[PDB]
Amino acid sequence: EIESYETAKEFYELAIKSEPDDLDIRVSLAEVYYRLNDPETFKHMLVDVVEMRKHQVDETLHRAERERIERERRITAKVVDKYEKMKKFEL
Repeated sequence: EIESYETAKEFYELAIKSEPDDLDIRVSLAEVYYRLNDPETFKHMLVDVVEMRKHQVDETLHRAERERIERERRITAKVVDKYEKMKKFEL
């Protein structure tokens, strides 16, 4: 979230080194590799994520407004922020 993508990669890899079982961690390194512009390791991670996701789906088959408003409000703040960034990018 801070865009300190090197430090993001460092702790996501430490998370895999400690618990390699969660695909949200795997997907997160894939997104960080995409942001770091590393398409070869990104493609390998995507293939592993997709095959293990197929395995999770197969295994699982064989085996609020008060909060929602703040999600929406955050999105509206992000829209306004990026629109004023666009107003600067136009110049």
